[PDB]
Amino acid sequence: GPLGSDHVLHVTFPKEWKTSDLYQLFSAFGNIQISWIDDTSAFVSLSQPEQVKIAVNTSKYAESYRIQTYAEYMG
Ligand SMILES: C[n+]1cn([C@@H]2O[C@H](COP(=O)(O)OP(=O)(O)OP(=O)(O)O)[C@@H](O)[C@H]2O)c2nc(N)[nH]c(=O)c21
Repeated sequence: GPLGSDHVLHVTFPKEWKTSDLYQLFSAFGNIQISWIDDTSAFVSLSQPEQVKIAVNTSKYAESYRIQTYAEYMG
């Protein structure tokens, strides 16, 4: 939630495309939801892992090491 960012994007494509094409196109992402606009366009919402935030968060589970952002290091 803080570990993944939610995005909505706009996609234009050929009329011949189906749901599966958009799922394939965005397969690098999580929680993909298509909101069709018309024959050749859709909004797509998705979740993108935030690898830096995840590395920081995961460090809390280890006593031996801690990762923090430069901002947290300051504050
Ligand atoms: C499923 N689908 C929907 N559209 C466009 O979106 C309009 C309404 O889409 P719809 O009534 O077929 O599904 P809806 O979006 O309501 O619900 P969903 O299937 O659960 O997402 C259609 O009139 C088309 O213009 C689509 N357009 C293309 N090109 N390919 C598709 O597979 C497709």
